[PDB]
Amino acid sequence: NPIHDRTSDYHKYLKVKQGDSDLFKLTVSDKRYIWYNPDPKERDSYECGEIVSETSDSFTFKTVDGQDRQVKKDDANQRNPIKFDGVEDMSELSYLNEPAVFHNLRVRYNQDLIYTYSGLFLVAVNPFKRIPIYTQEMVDIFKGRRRNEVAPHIFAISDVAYRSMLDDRQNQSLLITGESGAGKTENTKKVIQYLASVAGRNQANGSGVLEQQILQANPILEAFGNAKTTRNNNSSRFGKFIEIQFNSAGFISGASIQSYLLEKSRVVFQSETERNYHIFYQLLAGATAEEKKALHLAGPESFNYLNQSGCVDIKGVSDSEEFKITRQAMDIVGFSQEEQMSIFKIIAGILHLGNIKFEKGAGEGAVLKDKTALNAASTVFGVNPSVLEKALMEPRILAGRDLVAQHLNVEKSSSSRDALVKALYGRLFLWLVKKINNVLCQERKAYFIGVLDISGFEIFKVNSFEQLCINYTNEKLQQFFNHHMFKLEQEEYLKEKINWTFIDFGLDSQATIDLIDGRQPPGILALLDEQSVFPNATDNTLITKLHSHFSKKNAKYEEPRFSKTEFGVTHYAGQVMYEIQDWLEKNKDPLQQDLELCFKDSSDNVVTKLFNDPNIASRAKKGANFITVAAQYKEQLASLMATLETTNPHFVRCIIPNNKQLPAKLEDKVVLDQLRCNGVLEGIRITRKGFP
Ligand SMILES: [Mg+2]
Repeated sequence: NPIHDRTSDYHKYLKVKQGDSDLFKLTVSDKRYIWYNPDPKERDSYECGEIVSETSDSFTFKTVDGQDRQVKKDDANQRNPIKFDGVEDMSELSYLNEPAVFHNLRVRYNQDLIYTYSGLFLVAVNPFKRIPIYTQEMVDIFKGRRRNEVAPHIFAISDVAYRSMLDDRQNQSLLITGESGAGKTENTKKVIQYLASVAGRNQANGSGVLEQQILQANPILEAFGNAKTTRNNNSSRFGKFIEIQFNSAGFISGASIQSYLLEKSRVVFQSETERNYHIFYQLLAGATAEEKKALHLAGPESFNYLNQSGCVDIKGVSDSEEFKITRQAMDIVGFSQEEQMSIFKIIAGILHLGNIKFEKGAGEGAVLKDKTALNAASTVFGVNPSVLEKALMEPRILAGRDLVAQHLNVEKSSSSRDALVKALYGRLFLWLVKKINNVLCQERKAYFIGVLDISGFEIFKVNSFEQLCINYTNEKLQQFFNHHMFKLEQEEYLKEKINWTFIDFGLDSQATIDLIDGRQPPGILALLDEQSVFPNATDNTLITKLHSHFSKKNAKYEEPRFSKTEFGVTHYAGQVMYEIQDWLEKNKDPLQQDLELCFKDSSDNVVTKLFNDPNIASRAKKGANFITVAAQYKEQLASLMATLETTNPHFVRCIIPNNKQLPAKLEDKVVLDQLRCNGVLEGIRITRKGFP
């Protein structure tokens, strides 16, 4: 049993190192310690001090320099017996408090133990380096093993959900929380590898045909769905709910991917030092000189969609290599060779579209002096350049019932070009996901385990509509933790009359949630939608309206005095200032119909499907108008949350060590902020003072 063999890799990489004769002596000491703040200003910077004396209501302890300090016993953060240092489940700690909890995660983290239980759920501190704890060898250890029987691991909570699914015959869900960069996607890939292995077929041929395809779907979506942001070199710029499906027997019958809220503005814009989607750099770097020639490609610095941020490389990543990986994954999944080259036709097409330079004509209307990029794009898309040209600068609209040809100025033409690009990319992504799902959908399930991997809470210097939707989602996920851990739990206790005193854990994001998606009174998304369908609305009337409804009326809202285009939302993870520029158009998400009539005619079999498939090209109507991005998203989310509620949820709290993407650098302020807003200690408390 490698578990019991102190020389195994299991003990080496997943267990706390044996202490020595000098640590034993410290461990049996009778002295008592307290966590304190040398600088009261810096409440998260702690030092250890020895308790030197005590009165009935206080402790007197010695600081590190040597000074003596008094504190009330009620405000004292006592240090646990150091035999607790490194303990695998912090519900076992005698003193549950912020420095004690952080300290324990520190001790474990200092020896590359990134997993720690926190009562009913798992905590995972991002190591920002590789640790050899996800081999098939490690997988096999956790099989069938009970949580208390093995060390904290993501494999272990995965196992627990599996058994619970088989024993209770109830669908399960793995909810992995975290801010951007914390580790949600890595752990997500782990849950699936472990479910695929312990539950994959095992005698010939299928066994990990399906299983392997399930596996190969992620690298597909990461190349198209992930990019470098200032907070994570592999940021997930779309959310996903993965259904891993099983039969009554417990074998994998299939899997389903639901995608959410792809950041299509990334394709046309990138803040400084960020990148566009990985796929763009992979192609330009991984294509043969031949395809390079067929797709009229050249270096990233030659494309407008790629040469603005000042970054085209990710340290330690080789795009040309990831290109090979994406391709092999598409082959496994089943992307025909014709389909694959259409896909990069779209990718190269998008790049040429971005190179189009609109100029002012004699009139205020725009002209296209150089048709080079126009013709190149037309060429790879399989569309008529002059139709596309007219569609871009002179689109036709209805004025009443009349048919009026417009002539957009430079600005408008560029925005329209950008709209095309974003529709192409987003429809493509939706198509890739559709195609994957056919492949993994080949049998009615009896049960499933759902893994939720969303875009995590983020803050940039500039926060737009995309970030509101991201942070609102993160706020609902946190509320789902609150609900289940504290609310649903005590509701039983009071229900089953065990006597029982209700406790308020002070965790509730409802006011923030309501401020955003409230219907009556109307919240931010609702006012947005209103303005969005108001013929005379501007970004300026929108913010004014927001201020009018919430400023000095909603406790979670702030009208800043330093700007007239931003508003602050107080989220669980902190206050975020949002810039109102472009929200109306972002919400409306418009595309000129002449553009679509121009692509519906393409000769490419992939492109044609992006503009004729009702499931990709059609838009629901909210009466006289098309549904908005906001109304649509709010609807897709509510459905996900309703589905979650019909599962047994397992929470993994992912935690970022610092804001630098660095290993071996656990910063207390950063970590403690997360522990607080995540509700980790409260989580341990409910578990301890309760009846699970
Ligand atoms: Mg991610």
